[PDB]
Amino acid sequence: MRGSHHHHHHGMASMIVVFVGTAGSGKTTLTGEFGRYLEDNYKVAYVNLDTGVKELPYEPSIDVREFVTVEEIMREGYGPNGAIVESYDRLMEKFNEYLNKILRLEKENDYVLIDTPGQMETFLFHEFGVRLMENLPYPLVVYISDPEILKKPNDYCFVRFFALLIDLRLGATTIPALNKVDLLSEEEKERHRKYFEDIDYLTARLKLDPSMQGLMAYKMCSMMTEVLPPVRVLYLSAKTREGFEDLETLAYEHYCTCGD
Amino acid sequence: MRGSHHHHHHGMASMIVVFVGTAGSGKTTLTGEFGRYLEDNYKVAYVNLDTGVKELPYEPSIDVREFVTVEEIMREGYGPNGAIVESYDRLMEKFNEYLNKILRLEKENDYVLIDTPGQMETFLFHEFGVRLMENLPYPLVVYISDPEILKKPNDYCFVRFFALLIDLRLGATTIPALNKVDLLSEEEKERHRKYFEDIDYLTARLKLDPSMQGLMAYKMCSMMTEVLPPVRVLYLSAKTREGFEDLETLAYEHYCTCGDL
Ligand SMILES: Nc1nc2c(ncn2[C@@H]2O[C@H](COP(=O)(O)OP(=O)(O)O)[C@@H](O)[C@H]2O)c(=O)[nH]1
Ligand SMILES: Nc1nc2c(ncn2[C@@H]2O[C@H](COP(=O)(O)OP(=O)(O)O)[C@@H](O)[C@H]2O)c(=O)[nH]1
Repeated sequence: MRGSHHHHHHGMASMIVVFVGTAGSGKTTLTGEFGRYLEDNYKVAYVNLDTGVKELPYEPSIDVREFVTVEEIMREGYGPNGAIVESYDRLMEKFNEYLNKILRLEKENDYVLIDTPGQMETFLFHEFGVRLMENLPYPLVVYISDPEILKKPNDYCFVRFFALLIDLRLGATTIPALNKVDLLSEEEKERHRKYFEDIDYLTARLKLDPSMQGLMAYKMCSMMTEVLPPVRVLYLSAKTREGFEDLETLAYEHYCTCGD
Repeated sequence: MRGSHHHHHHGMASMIVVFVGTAGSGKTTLTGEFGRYLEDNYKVAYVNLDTGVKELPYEPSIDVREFVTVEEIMREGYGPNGAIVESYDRLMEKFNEYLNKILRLEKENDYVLIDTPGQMETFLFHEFGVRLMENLPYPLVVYISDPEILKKPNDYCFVRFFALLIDLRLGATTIPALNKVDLLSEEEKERHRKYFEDIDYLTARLKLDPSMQGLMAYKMCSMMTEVLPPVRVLYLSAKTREGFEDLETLAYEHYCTCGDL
């Protein structure tokens, strides 16, 4: 219930779930709503690593905006994109402090949801993101995409390889997912699934592309067979909780598999 | 010379150079300073597609900030990142007009230098970036990195695979490049060189690392070998002009290569 105070057993690993996605895919919404969902049964904590966001749909236990905001930095005459980078250079000075707060949380909660910088590139190309991720115990990364970017076959290969890239970069199990599935006509929904679920089929459609660019993508589906096999893409809705049971199951499974 | 009014033969294709890189990599400075270098000998045009840049070191022929800014939109109550996405959603209403203006520029100039949104992901994930790139004639993408992220062998893989991802998403030849090389000791420069361009010494190297990450890096890195005949890499300085000739040459090679067929 909203008023439940769920108990976490102190000598027990929590589940850290980290949401990553380009600006606008629904990171902050998914954290809040997946949080609510879990709160029926679990002790959840919320970490906001995003210095830009104007308002939160959840009460954070940790909030980097308490320390500095993009808006504050822009007051110093920085442009927005400059203020965003500058904001993570400043937080980096306080790295251990935040690393240790997050680690504390992980001892005190069943779940810790991390809502990452609004721009995925801050998290992936700045020292703050990767150094945090190196230092967290088996964090589970949910990489979400707006389905509206899936307009041609090689987009499906794009998203899949980007998740792999994220998994390389952050050194964490990355789950590729779609958000905003609430908006998907069911034809749209089955297309996406077929391309994602049927890599023989995907590969074949990419075979047809005559472009110089098409050949490379068709080829790039070397992912498979001898290592790199396509993992199931999750379909989520942060508005309706479609896929929340899935996500929760996956996150528990990942949790059982780790600590081994 | 720079003050010359260079003549471009209308029936003669130009070189379109697109600077892409994460925010802070030096996109805007590189675009400005490379153009100034080019301006001695060619007729250059500048396109700014970044709604969130405060000042330009160059005079743009095209400036999407004249339609809207991230800052203007934030005054509406959007956060920075909300406004960045919004600025480009609104920009889409003016898509053909921008496309057509740029298409004109390429008929009228030797070089069109395009300075992309400050957040790379804005360009890579937004319809405005993808469709523009789709509609340009053989643009050459230059993907710059800050050498500071290059700390261990796995990082070199990450950054070269990324470039590959840009190629694939944007459907254009993409040159992995380092910017800010002026800040590098000669010792630093040489480390970057053996890993960063030489991808037998990278692969080889990743192969020795028996960890999960090293394994996967090794794997993704070999897939690159078979996926493209390793491009030439660039070591630029937007500040001192190091690598400009090399960039200029690679552009000309790309130009001839796209010429015949
Ligand atoms: N219909 C629908 N809208 C969503 C969903 N997730 C997010 N949104 C909306 O998409 C916009 C971007 O969401 P936001 O959470 O800020 O994404 P962020 O930049 O990654 O943090 C907001 O207006 C959300 O209300 C979803 O699953 N379905
Ligand atoms: N030392 C050095 N600094 C650079 C170079 N290029 C850019 N910078 C600096 O890095 C900061 C980011 O430059 P900017 O063009 O705004 O990067 P952008 O966000 O990708 O457009 C600026 O303060 C530049 O002066 C370079 O080649 N060398």
